Amino acid sequence: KKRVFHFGKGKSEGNKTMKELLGGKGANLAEMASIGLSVPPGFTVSTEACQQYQDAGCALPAGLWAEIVDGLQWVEEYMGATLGDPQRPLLLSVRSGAAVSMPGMMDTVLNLGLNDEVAAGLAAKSGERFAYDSFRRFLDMFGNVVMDIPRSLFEEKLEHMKESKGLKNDTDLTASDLKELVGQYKEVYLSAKGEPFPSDPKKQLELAVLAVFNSWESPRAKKYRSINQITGLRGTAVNVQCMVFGNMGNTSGTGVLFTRNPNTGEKKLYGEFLVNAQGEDVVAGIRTPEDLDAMKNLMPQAYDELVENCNILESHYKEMQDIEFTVQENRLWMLQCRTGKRTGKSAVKIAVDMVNEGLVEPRSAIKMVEPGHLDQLLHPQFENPSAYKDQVIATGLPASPGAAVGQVVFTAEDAEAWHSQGKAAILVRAETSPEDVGGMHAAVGILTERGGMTSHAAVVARGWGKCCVSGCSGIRVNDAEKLVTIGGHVLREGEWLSLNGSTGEVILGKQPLSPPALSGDLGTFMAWVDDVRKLKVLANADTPDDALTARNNGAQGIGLCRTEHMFFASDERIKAVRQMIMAPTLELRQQALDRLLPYQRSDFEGIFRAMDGLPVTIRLLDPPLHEFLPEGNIEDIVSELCAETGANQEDALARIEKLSEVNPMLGFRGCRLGISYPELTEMQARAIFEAAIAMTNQGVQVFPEIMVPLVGTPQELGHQVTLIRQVAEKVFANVGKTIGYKVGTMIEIPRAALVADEIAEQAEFFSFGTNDLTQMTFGYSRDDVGKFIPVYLAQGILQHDPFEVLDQRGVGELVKFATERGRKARPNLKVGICGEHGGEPSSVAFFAKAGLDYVSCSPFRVPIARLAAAQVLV
Amino acid sequence: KKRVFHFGKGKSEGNKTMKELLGGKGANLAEMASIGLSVPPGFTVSTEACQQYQDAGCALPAGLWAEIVDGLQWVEEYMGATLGDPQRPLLLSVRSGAAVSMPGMMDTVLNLGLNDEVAAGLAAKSGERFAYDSFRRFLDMFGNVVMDIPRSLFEEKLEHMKESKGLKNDTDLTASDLKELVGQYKEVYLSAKGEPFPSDPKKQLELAVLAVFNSWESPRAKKYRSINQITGLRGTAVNVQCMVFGNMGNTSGTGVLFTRNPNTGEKKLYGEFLVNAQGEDVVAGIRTPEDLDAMKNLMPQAYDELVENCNILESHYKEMQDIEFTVQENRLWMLQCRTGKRTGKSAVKIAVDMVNEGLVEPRSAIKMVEPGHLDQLLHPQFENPSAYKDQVIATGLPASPGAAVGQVVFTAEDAEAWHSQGKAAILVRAETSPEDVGGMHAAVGILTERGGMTSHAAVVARGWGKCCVSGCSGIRVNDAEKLVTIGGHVLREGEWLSLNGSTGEVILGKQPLSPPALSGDLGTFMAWVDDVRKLKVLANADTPDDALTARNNGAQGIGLCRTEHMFFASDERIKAVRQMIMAPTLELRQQALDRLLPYQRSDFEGIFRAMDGLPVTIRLLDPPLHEFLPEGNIEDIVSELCAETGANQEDALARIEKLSEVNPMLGFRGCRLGISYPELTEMQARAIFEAAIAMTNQGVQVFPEIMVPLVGTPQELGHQVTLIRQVAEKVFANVGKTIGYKVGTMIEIPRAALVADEIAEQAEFFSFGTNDLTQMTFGYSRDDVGKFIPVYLAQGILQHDPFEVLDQRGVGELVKFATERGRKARPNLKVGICGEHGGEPSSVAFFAKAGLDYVSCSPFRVPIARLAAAQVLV
Ligand SMILES: [Mg+2]
Ligand SMILES: [Mg+2]
Repeated sequence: KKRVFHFGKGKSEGNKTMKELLGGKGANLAEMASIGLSVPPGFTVSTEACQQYQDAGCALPAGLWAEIVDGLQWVEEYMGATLGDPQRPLLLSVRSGAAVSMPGMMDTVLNLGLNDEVAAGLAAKSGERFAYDSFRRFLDMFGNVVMDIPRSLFEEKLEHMKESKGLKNDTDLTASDLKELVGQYKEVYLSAKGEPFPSDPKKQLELAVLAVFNSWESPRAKKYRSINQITGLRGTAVNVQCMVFGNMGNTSGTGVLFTRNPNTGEKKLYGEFLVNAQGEDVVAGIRTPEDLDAMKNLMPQAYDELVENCNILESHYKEMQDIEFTVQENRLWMLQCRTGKRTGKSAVKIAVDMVNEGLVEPRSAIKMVEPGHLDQLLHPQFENPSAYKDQVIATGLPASPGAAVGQVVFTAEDAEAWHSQGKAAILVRAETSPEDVGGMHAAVGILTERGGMTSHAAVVARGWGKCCVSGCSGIRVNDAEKLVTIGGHVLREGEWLSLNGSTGEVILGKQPLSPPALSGDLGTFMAWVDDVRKLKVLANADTPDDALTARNNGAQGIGLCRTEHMFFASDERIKAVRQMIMAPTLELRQQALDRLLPYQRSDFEGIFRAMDGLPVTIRLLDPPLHEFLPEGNIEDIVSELCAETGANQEDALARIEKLSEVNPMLGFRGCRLGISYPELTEMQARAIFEAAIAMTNQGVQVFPEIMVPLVGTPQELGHQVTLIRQVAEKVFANVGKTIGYKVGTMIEIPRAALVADEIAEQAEFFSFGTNDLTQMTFGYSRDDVGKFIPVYLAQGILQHDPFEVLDQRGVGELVKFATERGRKARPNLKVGICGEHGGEPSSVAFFAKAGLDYVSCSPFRVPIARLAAAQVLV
Repeated sequence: KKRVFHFGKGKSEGNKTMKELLGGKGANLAEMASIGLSVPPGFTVSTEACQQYQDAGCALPAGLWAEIVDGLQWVEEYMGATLGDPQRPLLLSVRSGAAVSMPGMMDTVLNLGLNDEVAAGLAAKSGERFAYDSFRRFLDMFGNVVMDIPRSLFEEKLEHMKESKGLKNDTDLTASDLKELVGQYKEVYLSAKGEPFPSDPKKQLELAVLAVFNSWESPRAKKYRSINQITGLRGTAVNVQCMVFGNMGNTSGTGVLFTRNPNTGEKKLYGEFLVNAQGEDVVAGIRTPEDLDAMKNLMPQAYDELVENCNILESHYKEMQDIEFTVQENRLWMLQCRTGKRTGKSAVKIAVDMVNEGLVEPRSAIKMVEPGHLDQLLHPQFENPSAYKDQVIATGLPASPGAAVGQVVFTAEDAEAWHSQGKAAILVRAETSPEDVGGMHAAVGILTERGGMTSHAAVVARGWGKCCVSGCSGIRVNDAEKLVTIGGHVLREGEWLSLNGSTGEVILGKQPLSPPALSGDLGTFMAWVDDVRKLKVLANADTPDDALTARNNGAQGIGLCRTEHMFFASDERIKAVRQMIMAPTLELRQQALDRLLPYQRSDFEGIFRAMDGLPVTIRLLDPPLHEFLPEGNIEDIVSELCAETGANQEDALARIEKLSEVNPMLGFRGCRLGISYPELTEMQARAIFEAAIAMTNQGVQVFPEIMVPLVGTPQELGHQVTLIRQVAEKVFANVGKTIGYKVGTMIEIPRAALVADEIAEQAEFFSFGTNDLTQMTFGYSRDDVGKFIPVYLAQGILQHDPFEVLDQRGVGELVKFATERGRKARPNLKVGICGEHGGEPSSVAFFAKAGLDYVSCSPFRVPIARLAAAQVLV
């Protein structure tokens, strides 16, 4: 067969590889039939037949029809039913389908082959009500999709019926009413077309075939191929398959199931069956489905076939399946099959079980768990979330995934108090500012009134993998009365509240939180992931606790420890930085600097203790100094600064003005500051090495790395590196001990990428700051472009927000260029990236292909990065 | 001669091309002697002799000394004087000199060959006072430079003399005192060295030679060659030349002159002569020089030789010369010669005259006028600035070159009032802000108290080529009493004041301003410049007047007309922009937009009228909208906004907050704004084409070009270009006429350079915004990096400020890449640059070599750009 290919259980003319000719659906049907699946018989008319059709002036090419007839006879012989025969009726389904997804194609046409006589022959076992209802629908469907008759013309007839009979829910019409409606519908053909409904089944088929071919040249189909650049294709195929029913007595039925539990992964058929009826019934309230056992009970012969079909599906497709099947008088029929959707929990278990069952190897199992699946297992989740549907009192934005349960509080201070007592608090505030960070961190969940997916609470919460429901308009926080009205409900300080950051749901009361996992499957799965990936995955952390959390998540070290964050850790430390900034003499400045030394030395010791055995990369002071000044009205900033440092009103104002900048992103900061005030870098370097030594003397293994930020020339880097090495030697001489360490730089200035070869002579490693690199490369001030990014995305100007998904064409090109030039100068140059791009799958895949050595992201994104670093190689 | 080369008038063993062996000075001596110049006889010991010396363990290589003796005998025979002979004495000068400039080399040693007897033989015609004084100095010089004897040891003897005699100005010592001092100095040799001063002339020479060779390996010489990467050189040469005197009677003398007037260029010897004496005398107050005629009078034979020497110098070196000469008993001797420094006025005249005299061709004349020379002729200048030395009452920073004379005023408003009456005003203010721009522009000169070379007044003033003296600390402006105290002096409103922006001088009264030129030489010179250059030079102008000024300066069009500047032109226009911004409904917004239309349409008509015949490139709204908001306390900004627009306090504050940004350089501006509010670009495009048509109907030739700013993708550009073309066609259809025009883009985002090929499919021209490109490439916020650039420059981290001198290695690489990729996509793509780099010589040279089509700079920088665009090809 060259233009028409039939198929059936264990028989098919085409095979799974003919996506071009048979089309995706046609090729898959051949595949399904070829492996022994109980698929109803049918045939496919090649895409080549469509092309010949279009060229011949949209006319049916010579010989084709002869083949189509050849194919149906085979189907008729296979089924033991003939087209247009009331005693042994054969109804057909006609579907389109090209090689790739394609809109504007003819919609599916069911029950083709009906007429007055066949309709009565169908009412025989399936009943009059259904037979004539199907006939009414078919006349409409076939009439509109094949004969191009407006739907309104038919509904125009049906409405009058119930408008006179007295109903609106068609499920109320009778067999005779439908018979009468069949008569009215046929008049529509005569009125609109000028000729009667084609009662000859073969005429229907022919018109259906031509309609599908014609569908290829539909407006939407053409637009898509020109508004989504495509070519070659050559046309669409037509899939004709025999119809089957489950309403032909108590020996028939329809059902749906997953070859495995989509929620837990348990290896057991999960679904439901409906005896003597079809899917429609349920939707109306006409019928209520049972569980699969009813099928094993009433139809053991068909059930056994269902099990063999399921094992064959998993055995051949190597994947859990979601299927739709029908049992027609003890005979099982496999209709639609597709990879089953599932929870992360289910995804990991199924992947591991299939490896243990010897169905697939690790390399393939890795592709069975999507980043989205793995992320569900990284945050807390509710046991039975369905049981709280009535307790839900509001829905806000799902700013940050995960379930949280705790007592409501209204200040960062109170969330901190709760945390200090080892208790769970839900911080509820109008919106958050950098002043609530401590409390936001202390709470188990955050709920705000204003702000969207990019508000302060959402962003910060996502960075910690902490549950957060944002922009929940239906809430009013009464700071003064210690209460919050949520959806008219009043919650007072101390009462329990639940939050689902994945849905944005605000649940009243304390819902159960799913107990921790004991399976061991995630551990097994992740071991295969770690075996396959070449990229190392590090974490960005600034405190001992985050370092520990990163390690428990599998981080191989810390790629970015931000020293400025360490000073923002407490009011006392911030005040200390301010004292240094306001110091009126060099003696008090050094005195203030010395205080910064213990803080730093102390924090690194704890960080080094937590990362015992792993490299820890510390970045020097990054922000401009004004970021350490209090915020608010100039009057209050001055008042506060004088009270905290001793400066008088005059010098306080002068200094604030001197530290003010027009574009703080690109001013007096980073190495520019460490170069102009070398004592700053000497202080931090001193703290790093003394902490490193002190821990090494306690048996801790320390691999310190110092990163110089915002370098644009090799001279800036060489200056800081020289300073760092001089301090290293002094400290090692004073302590009488020496340890290894590396000095490197953050590559975030476009110029640094351009002169990367020279910068590599001074740097032992490259740490890409793609966030800032993107800012400078796009000339985008992330804090301010939010005002037009949405417009750019909606108008097709941007495909993705460059700050979330690495811009491979632009920013990525500078990343590749810098990596190549740096490595030519220093062959063993370690190159990596630190930032959210280091935790975003498509970006991680790019970094892997670009040849980087590692990525570094937030502690809870680490497992996601690991997963993505493996999948790109598989 | 292989290691020693003699030379004299018309005789030389070496030639001008042996810079390697003879060294720069040695080769030039050979050249001078080779063309017939009356240079005293001498010889040069090759740099190869020095290398042999160093290798032989700093020992004199075999045969060398024999040659040195051979050379002096020749010199002795040439002069008819012998070394170490009191009756016919021969004194020598010993100088070092490698192939290239080299510090740490032996300092010049004069009068070598002296001793007791020769000293007396010298007192014969030159006198006792001089002979013994020279002997005292030589003992010290030779002793310190050749014998390494501390100077302190000698001054230690001289001081005691006057300390006992009773003087401090050596010019007071007598012949006998010096004779006695000669005795004391010789004791120093015995005390410090352990042996007496070498009285044998040949011993002196030998030691002198070795000292010079040794000088090559001096600390400073080595540092320079290692702290200024150099190699190959191979050593230094030694130049020995016969000494000559002009104090041997009234038949001798010394003089200096320029072969042409260094101030005006007049082709006449300009200098002075001193009869029977040497240069020293003048410095002490011992003698006062006459004019050159005294020489022609008293020594016609020598004068005639001087004229032939001068003609030979200009004829061979093709350049005006500054020389030092000595007449020893009727015999003329040419000592030092070098290209003469001169004013711009002189530079242009000399260059043109040498072409007319047939001495040089245009291509060479072009190199005779430096940018610095040409700039002097582009601004107003004082006639006789020396005559005002007593009227100078203060000196501030020379923020902007040019002379200005006008009446003192203290407000921008008053300078504007003065300008409106066609009168000259000098605006005197503490410092300036963007609010004084109108008055600053109206004044003929600006004087501020605070601020340096980068203050607001300095920057703006330089942009207009307007005279400005900045940071003049010695002034206090009494706004309330309409007066200013300058250096204790009181100047009241209306009194005359003069300013020299080139020196920073504040002159009391009204000094004469040099009358305009009538020569025609600058016109001639510039015609050769324009013939040679390939790059076109355009001007950046936003008003009809600046467009006219640009044209009078030779601009070939306007490469950048900034539309936002047009709105900042008056309070009324600014208020109109604010009304658009605060409009509460779309109807009032369009109403406000329409008002912006006449303003725009009106200004372009005037600009098009002024550039009749030349292309005019207009850039769409560039700044973020908040730049159009009033400045000050938030309370006043709101009050003012409500009063001017009708908004209430609530909506005013909300909108200000919404327009606020963290980094205004990279926010919601440029095409981002024109894309999100298309009506803005439709309004400006409409104004452009209607103005273009309206002028075309009046006989004006208009070549409008529209530039889209801040593009980072081809999609942003395509969106704006589509809008611009739709408006073009509507306007042409409404008016019933069509004209040509181009649409292009400003390339200033690094990413734009990376995807330049795609952007060229939409753009017909590329306009590089290197200022912003530099900002984003370096990650430098020009407004804020001033705080550490000075440190970077002093520590060698940066060679130049990237905003003043194009960073060829980094920014330039993106410029080359964008140009090449853009042109591959659109072969005839016009590529240029707009900004101060377009007026900076080294930057313009780079742009020319990079293949750009044009540069565009400020109106008064246009001639400088033209000049630089020619010199890089010559
Ligand atoms: Mg950064
Ligand atoms: Mg710009």
